[PDB]
Amino acid sequence: ITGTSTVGVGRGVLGDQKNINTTYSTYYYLQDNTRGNGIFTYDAKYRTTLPGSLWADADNQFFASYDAPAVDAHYYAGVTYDYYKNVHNRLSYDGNNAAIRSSVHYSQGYNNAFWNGSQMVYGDGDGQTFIPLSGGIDVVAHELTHAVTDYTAGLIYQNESGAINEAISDIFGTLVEFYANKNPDWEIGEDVYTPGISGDSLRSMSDPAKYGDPDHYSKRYTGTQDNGGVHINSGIINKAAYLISQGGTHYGVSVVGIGRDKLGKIFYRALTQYLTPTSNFSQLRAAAVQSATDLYGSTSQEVASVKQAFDAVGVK
Ligand SMILES: CC(C)C[C@H](NP(=O)(O)CNC(=O)OCc1ccccc1)C(=O)NCCC(C)(C)C
Ligand SMILES: [Ca+2]
Ligand SMILES: [Ca+2]
Ligand SMILES: [Ca+2]
Ligand SMILES: [Ca+2]
Ligand SMILES: [Zn+2]
Repeated sequence: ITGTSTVGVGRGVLGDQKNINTTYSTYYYLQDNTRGNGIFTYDAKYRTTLPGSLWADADNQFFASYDAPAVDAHYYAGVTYDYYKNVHNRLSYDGNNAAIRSSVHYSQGYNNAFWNGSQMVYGDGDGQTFIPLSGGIDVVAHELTHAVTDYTAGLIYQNESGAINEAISDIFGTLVEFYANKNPDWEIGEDVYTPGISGDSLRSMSDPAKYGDPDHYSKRYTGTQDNGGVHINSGIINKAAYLISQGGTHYGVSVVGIGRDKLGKIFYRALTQYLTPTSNFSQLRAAAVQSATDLYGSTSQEVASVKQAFDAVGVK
């Protein structure tokens, strides 16, 4: 909407206060004009018709319980935008400052979040498996990264290409979490998963097997559930990425860590220059090796570490 840029204040899902960029025209809207062609957050009002209505507030204060998922969807979309722009010189998900749209309060008891081809969508959870999912910065960045993938490599959402698609979202979700630097870790969704159970998460990149996901190609799922295991087999690539960054010895194969920033550069280049809609795990290895070669040179530690990491997870 047309209006003047304003700064509201509110409380997110976890009870933390933050400032949000809003727009004033009669109401204060969750419309941040400071980033690209805007970040827009909508109320789906417990229904499934999207996007719903652009979030309107009378006083620019967002401290109501109902406001919390909107505050976080809006704020964390801003952090994710900043990560892609500042770290990768990418302007929004399409590279041309496309407006970023999110809806919260989607459906009832909805234990998921997704990119629907056009926008991000967040359930509130059922209070048992999840609380409102926009409360996780890794979750928000995971969702926006699906948009980045769709505009770039275009990895088809099934089988190996789909598991790479998933891993890319977990990798960048985690790198954005580190970028914001509040309780960062290599776990996925810990801030919004199972409020009655401490210390767990939906997935682990450092040890995927702790939640039953494979950490080696020989343990891959080959059935048809979950689009051929896209949220399961992502563990194999998540583990490789973790090893590239942090190092370790895994099934007897030692990997020299090169750090998060270099991991991000290598995978961003692979995603945007080398991967295609049908890339499989072997092709991802080749893309990562080539990307590291471009960035650091064929004889570099970085290239050697990429090879070690894929070796460790059984991907040739
Ligand atoms: C980071 C987490 C919190 C959310 C993450 N959501 P996602 O974006 O991967 C779910 N997306 C999804 O299933 O896509 C399917 C889809 C395709 C095309 C259009 C619309 C939807 C996830 O791992 N969902 C799976 C959760 C489950 C089912 C394992 C509990
Ligand atoms: Ca208010
Ligand atoms: Ca964390
Ligand atoms: Ca995390
Ligand atoms: Ca928990
Ligand atoms: Zn996903």
